[PDB]
Amino acid sequence: DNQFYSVEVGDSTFTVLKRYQNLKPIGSGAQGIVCAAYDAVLDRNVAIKKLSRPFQNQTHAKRAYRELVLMKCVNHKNIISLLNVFTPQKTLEEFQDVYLVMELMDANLCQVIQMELDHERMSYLLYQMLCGIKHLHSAGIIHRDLKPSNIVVKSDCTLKILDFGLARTASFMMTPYVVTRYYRAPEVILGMGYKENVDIWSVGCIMGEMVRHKILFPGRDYIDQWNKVIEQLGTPCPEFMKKLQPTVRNYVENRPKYAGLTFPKLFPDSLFPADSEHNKLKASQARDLLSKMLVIDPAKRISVDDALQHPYINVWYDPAEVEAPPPQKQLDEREHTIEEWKELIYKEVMN
Ligand SMILES: O=C(C1CC1)N1CCC[C@@H](Nc2nccc(-n3c(-c4ccc5ccccc5c4)nc4ccc(O)cc43)n2)C1
Repeated sequence: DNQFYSVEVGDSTFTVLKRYQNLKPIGSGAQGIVCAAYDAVLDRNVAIKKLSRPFQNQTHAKRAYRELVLMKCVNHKNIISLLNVFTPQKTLEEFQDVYLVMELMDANLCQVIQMELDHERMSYLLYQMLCGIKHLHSAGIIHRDLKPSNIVVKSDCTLKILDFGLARTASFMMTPYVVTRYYRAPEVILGMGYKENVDIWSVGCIMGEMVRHKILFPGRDYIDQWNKVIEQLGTPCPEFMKKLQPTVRNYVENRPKYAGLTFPKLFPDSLFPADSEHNKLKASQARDLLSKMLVIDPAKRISVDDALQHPYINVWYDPAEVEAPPPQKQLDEREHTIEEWKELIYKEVMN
């Protein structure tokens, strides 16, 4: 008797529970292959991610393992919640692939970013991102790699964050696909040490992109990225420098210097809906929030709690959403061989 069946979806073979029907490709990345399906048991649409041999290297394995643990711990409407996890393989020795199942969402945030969005929708997306991030922070999870390609939305403007970011302590992979680094905070770009509001920078980069319809800080690498940051925002204050490693400090203290543009210049009125007094006011509040999120120095950048209190955002504020109970192992960050990772991942899948 077989609980599973196989179909080719794109280049990949999906071996899934028979409950999951009519599989359609969504995409394939370096760390997962994704499809839409109908779930005949739940009578609803789902998304399924296949992790192929996630134990194949330390980078794949640490991420897969950590994400599986965290998914089972967190509990919040703006963060991925796992409907099901399974492997078609019957023992540890035969163990190859992991399938993760969640509610089917409608769009990636990249797609949403390209749309002309009203202030109601923009502020509501941002509010939800902040709730998701608050929830993670309350469990001691600091993301540090939030980006629109890992955020999904429904037609009713509801939002979910799909991943849990960088390894707290944290190498290499023979990948064809590059990592998107444009939404990373200065403290990540410059290896600085960080607190909760490292994630505010990324939210600011998303918000600014929603307005500008261009990636705020593009670059081939961190060098290019930092240049794009300083010319727009200017060279940080001496106090910021002191918190840099002597080697990065030399490099930063020595770049072609910049005063940086004001936020009205960075995001002109022509970019904002300003056809009604309501929209003119919202344009002003949006730029104020932006000016507080895109602050190079973390000591001067707004916190998650204060962003949630900002008038652009606070119209949505709800204690049940903002102040939900924290997620519930303590040794997460480790180093292992292929064979050790294989068993760690296998036992988590099997419970
Ligand atoms: O074109 C389609 C479908 C009609 C073919 N779309 C448009 C984009 C959103 C799709 N729905 C969806 N929902 C949830 C996650 C997800 N998803 C997932 C995904 C999917 C399933 C997951 C299950 C467990 C843990 C994480 C999971 C992550 N990865 C994605 C990467 C890129 C991406 O655009 C979406 C990703 N994607 C549906």
